[PDB]
Amino acid sequence: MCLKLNLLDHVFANPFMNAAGVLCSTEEDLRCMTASSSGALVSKSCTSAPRDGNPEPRYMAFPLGSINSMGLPNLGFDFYLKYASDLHDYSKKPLFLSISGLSVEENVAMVRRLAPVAQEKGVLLELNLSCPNVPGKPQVAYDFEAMRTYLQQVSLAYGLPFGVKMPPYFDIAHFDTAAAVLNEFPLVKFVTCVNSVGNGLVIDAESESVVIKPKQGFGGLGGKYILPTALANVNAFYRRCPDKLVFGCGGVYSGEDAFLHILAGASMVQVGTALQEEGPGIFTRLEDELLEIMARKGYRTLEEFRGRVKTIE
Amino acid sequence: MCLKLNLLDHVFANPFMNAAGVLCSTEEDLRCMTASSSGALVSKSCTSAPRDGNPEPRYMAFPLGSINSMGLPNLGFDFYLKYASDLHDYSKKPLFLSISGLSVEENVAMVRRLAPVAQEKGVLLELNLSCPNVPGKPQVAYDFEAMRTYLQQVSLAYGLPFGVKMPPYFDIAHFDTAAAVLNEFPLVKFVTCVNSVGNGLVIDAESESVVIKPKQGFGGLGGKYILPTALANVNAFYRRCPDKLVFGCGGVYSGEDAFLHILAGASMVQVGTALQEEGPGIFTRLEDELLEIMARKGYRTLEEFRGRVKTIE
Ligand SMILES: Cc1cc2nc3c(=O)[nH]c(=O)nc-3n(C[C@H](O)[C@H](O)[C@H](O)COP(=O)(O)O)c2cc1C
Ligand SMILES: Cc1cc2nc3c(=O)[nH]c(=O)nc-3n(C[C@H](O)[C@H](O)[C@H](O)COP(=O)(O)O)c2cc1C
Ligand SMILES: *C(/C=C/c1ccco1)=C1C(=O)NC(=O)NC1=O
Ligand SMILES: *C(/C=C/c1ccco1)=C1C(=O)NC(=O)NC1=O
Ligand SMILES: C[As](C)(=O)[O-]
Ligand SMILES: C[As](C)(=O)[O-]
Repeated sequence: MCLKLNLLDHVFANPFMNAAGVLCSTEEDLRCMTASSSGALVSKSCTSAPRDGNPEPRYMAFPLGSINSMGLPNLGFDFYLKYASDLHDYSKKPLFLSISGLSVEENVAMVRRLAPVAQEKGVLLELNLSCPNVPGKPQVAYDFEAMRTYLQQVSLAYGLPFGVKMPPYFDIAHFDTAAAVLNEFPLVKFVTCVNSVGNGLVIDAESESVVIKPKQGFGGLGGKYILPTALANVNAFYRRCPDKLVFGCGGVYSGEDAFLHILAGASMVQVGTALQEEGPGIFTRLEDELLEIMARKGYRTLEEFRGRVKTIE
Repeated sequence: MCLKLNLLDHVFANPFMNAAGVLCSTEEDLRCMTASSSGALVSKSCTSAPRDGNPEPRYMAFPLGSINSMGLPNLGFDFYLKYASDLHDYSKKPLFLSISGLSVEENVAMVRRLAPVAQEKGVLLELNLSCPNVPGKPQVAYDFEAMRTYLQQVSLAYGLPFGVKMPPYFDIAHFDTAAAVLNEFPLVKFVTCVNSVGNGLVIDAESESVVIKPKQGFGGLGGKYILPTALANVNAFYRRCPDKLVFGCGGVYSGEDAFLHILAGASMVQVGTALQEEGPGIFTRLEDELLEIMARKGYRTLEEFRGRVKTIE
C-alpha cells in the first residue's frame, strides 16, 4: 500500500511533515528534513530581520512532552526566502514557509516579497498567528479583531492561497468565532491546529526550580500532554470549515496518534516534540505504523477515514 | 514536621481536599470525604434546582488522565445548604460549598440564602466561574466583563469572604487581565486554579469513536495531561494576587505533585481525577509522600517553601 495526497495543487508521498520550529532553522536542518521520508517540510517561523531568540535553556523534554520558550530565533526572512527560491529541491517534496512578524505591517512586508517566489516555485505560506513566547506580543489569534486585521491585510498583499497556524482553543464559543473569522477569507486554504499549549510551567522537584530561563519558566507545551487538545481543535475546525483543509499538529508519537488526527479531520499531520526527541528517522516509523493500522482495519486510502470519527448515539 | 494550615479563620490538618465534583455529590459521598484523611472537602457545584446532568457515558479515565462532560448533575442547592446547615460535622474538617448558577441572577439568589449559614456555621463559598460543559453557556471567566459583573453582584449579595474556581488560561495578557479583575474584589479571598482544561477530545483508535456521549465527545481534561497548565496558573495568580490565597487543582497524583503545587504558591491542594480513580485512601498516601519529601529537604512546615519556586538568573 502507499498513499497519495493531492492537496493545494501539490502531490505528497505521505501526510507527514515536521512541525514549524523543529528541525528546520538552518540550511543543514532543511536539507535533513528534505532527505528524510517525510511527505513535506516547513521552515522555522521568521521575522523580517534575523534574531537570536530568548536566553538558554529554552527547550526541555520529558516523558510526557516538552516545554519551550524559544522566542525569536531565526535566520531572518531573507534566508528562508532564498532557501525557497534557490536551494530547495522541489522534486523531492513540497515546502511550506512559516512567517511570524511582530505586527501586521511586518507580515505584509514579507508576504509581498514571498508572492513572486510562491508564483514561480510553489512554496506554500503558513502564517503563524499563535506564538506564545514573545513578551508583550500575545497570541494574535486570541484577539479576534486583530486576527481579522492580519488576515485582511495579508490576503490583500499576498493574493495567493495560504494557511494559518492556530493556537488551541478551549471554549465552544471561541471555536465558533475563530472559525467564522477564518471563513471570511477564501485565500485561507488550510488551518494548522495546533501550536503549543501556551504558558505552561514545569517545575523540577529536586532543584525546586523552573526548567527554562525566559519568562520566569513559562513556555508552550507540546507532546503527550496536548494530544486531546489537538484532536479537539482539528475536529472543531474540520466541522466548521468545510471549504478548507485542516492540518493536525500536537501529540503525534506513533502511527496510531496520526490515525487519530486523520480520523478527527487532518489532511497533513505535523510532528514537533516527538521529532525533536527521536530525529528524522521517526518518519519511516510513523508511515510503517500508519500503514499497518490501515491494513488491519481494511482501509486502502486516507480518504476512507479522514474526518470519520464516530460520535455516540 | 507539620502539614497544618491556618487560613480563612479555619484550621486544616493538612492541605489536601477533593476537587469539586469528585466524591461529593450525595450525602454518602460527603460523609465518606469527611471520614477520610483529607484536610477539607468541597461539595459538588450546584444549581438552584436539582438536575440530572448529561447522558452516559460522561466521564472516562486513562493512564494520562480523564475527560468529562458531566454537565448539570447535582441534588440542587437546597440539599447542599441543608448539608452545610444540619448534617456536616465541622469538628472533623472545614467544608466548602461550590455553586454554579446559570446566570448571575441564579448565583445571586443562592448566595443570599447561603450567607446566614456561612455566618453561623463557617461553611466557605467556592464560586464556580469555569464549567466547560454547558452548551450555550461558555466559561464565564473567559469573558472578563461577565466575570466582573458576576463578582460585583455576588460580592454585594453575599457580603462575606468567598473564593472563585478559575478556568485555566494560556496567554500572559489573560493572566494579567484576570488577576486585575479579581483584585477589584476584596471579598475574593482565595482563587482555585484550575478547573478542567476545556473541550478536549479523546478518540479510541480501535472503535474509531469518541469515548463520552455529550457534545460530540468534547469534554474537560484532568489528570496528568494538565499538571504543567495547573502549575502555571497557580503561580501566575500567586504572583499577581499577593493579597489573596491560591488553591491548586490539577494533575495531583502524588506528594511530589502536591509539593510542586505548593512551591508554585498553593495553600490548599485539590485532587480530582486521581481521587476519582483511586478513592479516598489517596489522602493518606499523599500526606505520607509529601512528609517524605519535606523530611529529605529539611522542611518543617508548608510555609517554608510555599511560593518559593526558583527562576533561572
Ligand atoms: C523547539 C520548538 C520550536 C517551535 N517553534 C515554532 C515556530 O517557529 N513556529 C510555529 O508555528 N510553531 C513552533 N513550535 C510549535 C510546534 O510547531 C507545534 O505546534 C507544537 O510543538 C505542538 O506539536 P507537538 O505536540 O508535536 O510538539 C515550536 C515547537 C518546539 C517544540
Ligand atoms: C467527574 C468530574 C466532575 C467535576 N465536576 C466539577 C464541578 O462540579 N465543579 C467544579 O468546580 N469542577 C468540577 N470538576 C473539575 C475538577 O474540580 C478539577 O478542577 C479538574 O478535574 C482538574 O483536577 P484534576 O487534574 O485533579 O482532575 C469536575 C471534574 C471531574 C473529573
Ligand atoms: C514563537 C514563534 C517565534 C518566532 C520567532 C521568529 C518568528 O516566530 C513560537 C511558536 O510559534 N510556538 C512555539 O511553541 N514556540 C515558539 O517560540
Ligand atoms: C460543570 C459544572 C457543572 C455544574 C453542575 C451544577 C452546577 O454546575 C463542570 C465543571 O465545572 N468542571 C468540570 O470538569 N466538569 C463540569 O461538567
Ligand atoms: C533546531 As536545530 C538548528 O538546533 O536542529
Ligand atoms: C540510539 As536510538 C534510542 O536513536 O535507537
